[PDB]
Amino acid sequence: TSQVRQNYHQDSEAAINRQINLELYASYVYLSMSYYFDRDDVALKNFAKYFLHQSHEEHEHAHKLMKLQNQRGGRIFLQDIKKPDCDDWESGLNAMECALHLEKNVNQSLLELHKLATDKNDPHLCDFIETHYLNEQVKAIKELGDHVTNLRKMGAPESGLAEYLFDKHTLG
Amino acid sequence: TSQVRQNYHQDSEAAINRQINLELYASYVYLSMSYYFDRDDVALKNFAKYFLHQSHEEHEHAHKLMKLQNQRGGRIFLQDIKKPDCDDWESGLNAMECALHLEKNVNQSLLELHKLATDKNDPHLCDFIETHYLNEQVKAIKELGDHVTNLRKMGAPESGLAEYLFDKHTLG
Amino acid sequence: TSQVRQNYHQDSEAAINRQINLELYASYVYLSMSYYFDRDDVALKNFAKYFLHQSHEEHEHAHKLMKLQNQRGGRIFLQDIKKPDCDDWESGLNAMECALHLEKNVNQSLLELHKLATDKNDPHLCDFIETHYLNEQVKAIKELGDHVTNLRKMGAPESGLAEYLFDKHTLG
Amino acid sequence: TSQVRQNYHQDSEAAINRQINLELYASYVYLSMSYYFDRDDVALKNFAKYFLHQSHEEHEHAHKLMKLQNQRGGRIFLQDIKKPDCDDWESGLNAMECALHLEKNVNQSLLELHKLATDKNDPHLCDFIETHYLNEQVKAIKELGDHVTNLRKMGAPESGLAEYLFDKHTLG
Amino acid sequence: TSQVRQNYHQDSEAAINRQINLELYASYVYLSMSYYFDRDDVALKNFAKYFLHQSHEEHEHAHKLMKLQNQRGGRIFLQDIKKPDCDDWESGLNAMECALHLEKNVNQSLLELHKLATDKNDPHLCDFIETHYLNEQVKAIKELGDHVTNLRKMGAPESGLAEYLFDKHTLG
Amino acid sequence: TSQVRQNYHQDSEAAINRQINLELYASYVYLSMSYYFDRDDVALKNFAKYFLHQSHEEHEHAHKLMKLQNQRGGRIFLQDIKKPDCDDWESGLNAMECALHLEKNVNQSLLELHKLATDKNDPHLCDFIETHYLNEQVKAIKELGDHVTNLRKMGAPESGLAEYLFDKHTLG
Ligand SMILES: [Fe+3]
Ligand SMILES: [Fe+3]
Ligand SMILES: [Fe+3]
Ligand SMILES: [Fe+3]
Ligand SMILES: [Fe+3]
Ligand SMILES: [Fe+3]
Ligand SMILES: [Fe+3]
Ligand SMILES: [Fe+3]
Ligand SMILES: [Fe+3]
Ligand SMILES: [Fe+3]
Ligand SMILES: [Fe+3]
Ligand SMILES: [Fe+3]
Repeated sequence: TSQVRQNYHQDSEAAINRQINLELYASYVYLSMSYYFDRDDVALKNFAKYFLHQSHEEHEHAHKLMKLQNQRGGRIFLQDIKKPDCDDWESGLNAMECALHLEKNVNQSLLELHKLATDKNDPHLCDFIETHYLNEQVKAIKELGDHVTNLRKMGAPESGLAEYLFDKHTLG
Repeated sequence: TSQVRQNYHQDSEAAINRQINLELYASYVYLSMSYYFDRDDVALKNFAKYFLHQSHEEHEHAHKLMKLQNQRGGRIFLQDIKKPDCDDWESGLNAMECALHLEKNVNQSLLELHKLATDKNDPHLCDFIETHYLNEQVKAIKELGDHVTNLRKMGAPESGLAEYLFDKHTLG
Repeated sequence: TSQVRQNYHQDSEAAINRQINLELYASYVYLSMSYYFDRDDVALKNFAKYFLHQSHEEHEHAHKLMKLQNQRGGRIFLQDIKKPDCDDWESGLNAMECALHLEKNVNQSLLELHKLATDKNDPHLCDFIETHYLNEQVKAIKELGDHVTNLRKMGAPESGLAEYLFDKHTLG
Repeated sequence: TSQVRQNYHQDSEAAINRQINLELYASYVYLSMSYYFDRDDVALKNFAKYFLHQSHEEHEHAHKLMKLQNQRGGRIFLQDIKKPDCDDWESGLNAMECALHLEKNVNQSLLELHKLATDKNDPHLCDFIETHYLNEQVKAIKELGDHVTNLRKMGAPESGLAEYLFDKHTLG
Repeated sequence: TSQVRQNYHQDSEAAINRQINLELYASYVYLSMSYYFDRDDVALKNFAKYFLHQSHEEHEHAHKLMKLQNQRGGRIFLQDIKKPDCDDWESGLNAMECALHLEKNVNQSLLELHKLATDKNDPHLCDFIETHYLNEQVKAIKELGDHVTNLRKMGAPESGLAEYLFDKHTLG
Repeated sequence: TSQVRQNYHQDSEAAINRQINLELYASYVYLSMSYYFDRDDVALKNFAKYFLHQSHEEHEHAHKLMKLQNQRGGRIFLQDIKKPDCDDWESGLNAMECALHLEKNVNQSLLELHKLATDKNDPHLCDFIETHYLNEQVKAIKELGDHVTNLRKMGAPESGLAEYLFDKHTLG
């Protein structure tokens, strides 16, 4: 056992590894979206920039989880990062909706992780989750919901002008 | 009687208290509007910012009236601040129209207050109203009328693109 | 249901609305106190400044709660803001004691809110309360207790010199 | 009872006093270590500096706990600060291992304190512990584990060159 | 077909997609190494920093390849990013040797890509590879060879002092 | 024997260890006083600040004595730091009188130490005491005497206004 390990349950360690994989997968999905909007037949540059920034943030989250795993004496076990569900995201609105769904899935995973940590009486893990992930997820979900609402009201995806103007004014 | 009270009629004091309550109520209505536009299913951030600023200004007006009440030797009697008429303001255009109606109501109350002060031969109160409230109300009414006209001409509330672009370009 | 709503119980939403009303009421009470000390027959300017700052802070707390309600997909339902219990607060010491009682009531409401959020397994709400409200309430209660102790030891409210010197040296 | 006391159990107060004594004892142990490495027959100046800084930090932790005790209306009851277990710490590696053991003991005490606060439904105390002590303890334990690992791999304590170079390069 | 596609063979597009996957896999391997050296029982911080920087650079290479794919009218097809071959890299020297092997594999893949582009008479692709990847790979291979040589000469991996001093002086 | 030891008698070493314990005890007493005045039912913040500064200075004195012990080749032997005589110091005036008594006790111990060093013909120890401790003690005793005189003349401890004004004007 690790010399620094204290009040760190094996189930918590396994759940942390699963969360690391999930964050990496989310980063990969965002990368796919970003370079979808970089295509010459899509050409929505600020959508691409937004999703690239999201990918970078997801990577940062994964990094922080790995650092936590090392801090508590757990051992990182990396797994395959599955490819995203789609290659063609079909519109800015569809990409935003998919991102909202992904963020809610990540939030649900984090909530299950917090429940596990509470059941295992690991207050440090609970505080780590609350401080670094829960509010970030809530803010991200709210922002994506706002984006989806605005895109729908402007007339997307049928109205290409709507997505162009949202690209310029909101994401620009 | 207050040692500083001079040429301050009881009717003027009561009307000032009523005006204080009205200004607080207007601030509360603007707060309700602002956080209506902060909703994820509305998501018009500059509308929310505009109405929050209006709420802040109404609060300042109430504060100034209370300071006047103390200056003249009157006694402040606070009353319940009634909740706004609506929880859902249904659109940017509807909110702007409601704000215009509210500002005209406040202006009418201020005009009645000025008439009372003139009838009571209280030139300090008349000058206070004219200097601090009447022109501010006229400017606010003109601005809200301009906003309503522009929103109607752009196609609001049916055209969501109209409200989005007004949010960005005029209120932004 | 709101597209952003996740792990947000209806009971939590209702309790948040009640807390919003309570914070607004506390701001209104502090406003009443502040302008009581602005009276010509009281004339304790730093007491007025202190209570005005407290009113502003309570308003900020209410605003933050409304923002949280929107973030989680809940719906804000505003209610009447009841007028404060007293128009005449009768002394600096009495006002400080009333403020201490009010802050302890708000703290108890926040503790009940935290208990509800814990029972509903809403870690984001629990963390929000702990991060933004609990320590602020503890600090405010401690500060008001210190003020009350100092005023009592100096001889307030019978000794007007005590309240004058406390106004100058502590609140100044 | 204290006028500011609210939702503060007597058991929590007693546990806080015990934790204050433990933090003071840890500071005293670190002081002993630091001045052990200041000896002419040991002469590892950066080891002494490191342990002096640790003693200072432990003192800060004790101070923060006493401030918390006063904030919540509890009463501080100081006890004797027992002398450290050893006068001669025998090596840099042995001192680091003893510091790791001490930090893990302090962490276990803090975890028991958090469990008690959770059982007593004192969310402010739980948040205080999580925000100010748990992550600091985890980081300290990880750092001491890293130091112990590096010292062991370099050949300490038999290799004096190892401790000299660790003194210069890591602690310097 | 893409409106911007010109002199871009399908085989080149497929090879570019394979290279993108390879660069992502290399970044993932470097990430695994970096957090291996962050472990409390390894504790070689500059090794971790070095491999984290390498992971970041590999990610940048992948990004540049995806940008090229979009520029030429090709379509990005992402695949699973396989997990690294090892979880425990067993030493700084072993990690450096594995990194050298990985970089030589990437270089061989790039050379095959250049051969394919030359066979397909795609001078833009050839120039892209030469300008952005070939010299970077040569420099990386030379640097890793230097690191391996120095670690072997210092006595690694048996001599822990060797790896500590290399961590401090070369990677620091 | 230590390689640096020269003209350092064992009795001097023992007396230095006793003085180290006494300085630590004085720091602990001052800490107790400081946090007594931080209580919500005492609330004399500048008294608390003054006694905290005194505790810090006593700690510095202890540190300097330990450094001297190491410089001369003596060996530091730490003992238990006894808890202060009182938990409740009952007033600012009583705390000041107790501090005066404590400082005079420390001064008497230092004078006995100087007498011992003179009897042992250790001029370095005598000069150390004279340069670093004797004048500091005289100044501290004079300052505490001035504080006690002023508090008594102002009407403390019966007059709470006296202690409040002394807190503000002298200790502020
Ligand atoms: Fe990325
Ligand atoms: Fe994430
Ligand atoms: Fe407002
Ligand atoms: Fe107004
Ligand atoms: Fe206010
Ligand atoms: Fe509040
Ligand atoms: Fe210290
Ligand atoms: Fe500590
Ligand atoms: Fe990376
Ligand atoms: Fe590469
Ligand atoms: Fe101290
Ligand atoms: Fe001293």
